Amino acid sequence: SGFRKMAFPSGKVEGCMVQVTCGTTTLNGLWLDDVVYCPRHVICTSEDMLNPNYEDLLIRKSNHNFLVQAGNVQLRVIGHSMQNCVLKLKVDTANPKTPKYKFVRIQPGQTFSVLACYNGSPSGVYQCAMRPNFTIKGSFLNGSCGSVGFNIDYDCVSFCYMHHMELPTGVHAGTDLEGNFYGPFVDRQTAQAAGTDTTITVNVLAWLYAAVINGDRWFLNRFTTTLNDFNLVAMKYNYEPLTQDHVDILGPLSAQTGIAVLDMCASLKELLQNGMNGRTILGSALLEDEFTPFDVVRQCSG
Amino acid sequence: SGFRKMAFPSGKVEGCMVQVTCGTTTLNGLWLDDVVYCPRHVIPNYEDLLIRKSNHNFLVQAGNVQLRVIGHSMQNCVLKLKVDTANPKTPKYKFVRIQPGQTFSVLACYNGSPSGVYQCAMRPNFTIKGSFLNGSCGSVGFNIDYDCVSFCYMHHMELPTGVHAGTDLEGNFYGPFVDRQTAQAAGTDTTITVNVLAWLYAAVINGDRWFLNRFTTTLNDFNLVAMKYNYEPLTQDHVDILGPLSAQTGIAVLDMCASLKELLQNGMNGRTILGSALLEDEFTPFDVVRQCSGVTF
Ligand SMILES: O=C1N(c2cncc3ccccc23)CCC[C@]12CCOc1ccc(Cl)cc12
Ligand SMILES: O=C1N(c2cncc3ccccc23)CCC[C@]12CCOc1ccc(Cl)cc12
Ligand SMILES: [Cl-]
Ligand SMILES: [Cl-]
Repeated sequence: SGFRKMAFPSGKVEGCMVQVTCGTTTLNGLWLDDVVYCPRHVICTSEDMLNPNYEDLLIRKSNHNFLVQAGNVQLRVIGHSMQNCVLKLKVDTANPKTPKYKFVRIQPGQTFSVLACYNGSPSGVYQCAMRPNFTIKGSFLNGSCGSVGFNIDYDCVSFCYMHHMELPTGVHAGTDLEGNFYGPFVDRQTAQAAGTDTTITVNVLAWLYAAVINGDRWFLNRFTTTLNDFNLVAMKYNYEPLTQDHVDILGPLSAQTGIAVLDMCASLKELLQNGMNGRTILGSALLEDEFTPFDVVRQCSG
Repeated sequence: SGFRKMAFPSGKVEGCMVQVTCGTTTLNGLWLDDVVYCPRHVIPNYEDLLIRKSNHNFLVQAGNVQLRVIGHSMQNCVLKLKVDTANPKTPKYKFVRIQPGQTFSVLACYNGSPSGVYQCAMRPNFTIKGSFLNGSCGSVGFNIDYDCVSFCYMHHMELPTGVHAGTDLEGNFYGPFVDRQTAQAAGTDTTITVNVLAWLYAAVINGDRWFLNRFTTTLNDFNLVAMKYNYEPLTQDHVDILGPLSAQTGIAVLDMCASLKELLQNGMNGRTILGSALLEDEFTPFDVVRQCSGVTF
């Protein structure tokens, strides 16, 4: 019993964190096999952050300009290439702590763990979700660039995010491990703004199922709804549309609790109209949207 | 920017998690040097039950390798299984007993394998509001200081309200609990006041100031109000501990106490603090400073 925001154990990722210094800029790198991955903005100077030409800046660099430190050992950079917004620094040593890994690009609503690092050293681990506006509400200070987002599947680390930027609203933007940004963001200091954020509906429903599995039933009602009527109500509360894929994904939780998806949707509609009335669901006075249907099943059943 | 419930990096502890099987019971053990620590309920008169066991009854598995048990002893509610091999991954560690209101990270394990890490606090009623299923016994709570892991908790049981109870690494239970199936209940819980104040400072540091007011209060008047809302008494030690946060934000502790008094008597009124409609009490003043300054391990 109990429902907590749970991160994946970070050990497999801690053994990959290195410090990358280029000139005055110091950030974190991900050392996998003989390659160190890091944000390409590590090459940027003061005069070139508004409109940097990364291809131009990188051609002027040599391998010895990149200082890579793994613990108290300096790694030797023997090559460098750029792949979208990520810099790939070929090094002379393969990381002995390299785990079984994959590079995966995630979709909004998906959750992951973040190992926040500064100077190549892990300082904390927390759970995040890719917001529908492609930002993440992280906990990042200056020096955390290159910190990674991941999930673990048996013994395989799926790297899904690398931190690059903080927007003016205090939210965060970054890329997958192939350097492709999530969202319409660019690694430039030009005026950028996070779009209006919306609640991840399928995740709120999964969390209501988690509450039912944990004994909470106060929010349940005798009503059902059509998928279209639910979406018409949901859109007015800035909730993401619920698709047939979402309904299908919620199937196992619906079978386990005996509450049809559209039946739980009618509970959510009521909660949106009424609020909680001094009550909590799983120790929260707000509807939690950073637990996916897959997280709920994993935490509740195994 | 940003404030998250953050756990310590779990790597140093992952390298210590092993599976302990005794008869039909399978749970987790902590392998430090040549000793595996686990809840004694893996084997009630525990001296009588243990005397009937031999070293070969305890099957200890570290990954896909079986360790050989060469001795066994009991220390309070923890079983210490002496093994032939010292854990090469043994980090710099201490066994520390924590106080209510202190926070720590839990590495939830099943079958000796880590499945998740989460941050939690030792409630004033000595329970933890964890997330544990059957098979998680022996999962540990810890803090990291520099390169030293301070082991502070080992999971033993779930109370009927879904909250959890356990021991320090010396086998002494937190709270008035016993490791036996009998009538046990978590006592009435209270809010960790110093932690709520630290979290209000974290909100100020992050730009959230709506709850601030011009008022101040005496420590005694604040304590009279706090007692009425099932909040722990705030001591001069707590006020002193909140000193650096008070200096950083320019808001005196008793000034922040007057904000908390108004939040208690009036509510949030549709507003939130750090994305929460409730007053969060599982961040200590040290956690807030650590997160709002980026201390690494
Ligand atoms: O966001 C950025 N940084 C930060 C990243 N994460 C958390 C931060 C918390 C406080 C201060 C800065 C933070 C550090 C690197 C540079 C920068 C500065 C702003 O201009 C840009 C524009 C684009 C890009 Cl890709 C990066 C940046
Ligand atoms: O609590 C217990 N278990 C559990 C521990 N943590 C999370 C659990 C989630 C669901 C089910 C059981 C859980 C494991 C088995 C032993 C047990 C069962 C109840 O009787 C007692 C009495 C005392 C002690 Cl020390 C342990 C137990
Ligand atoms: Cl995805
Ligand atoms: Cl302090």
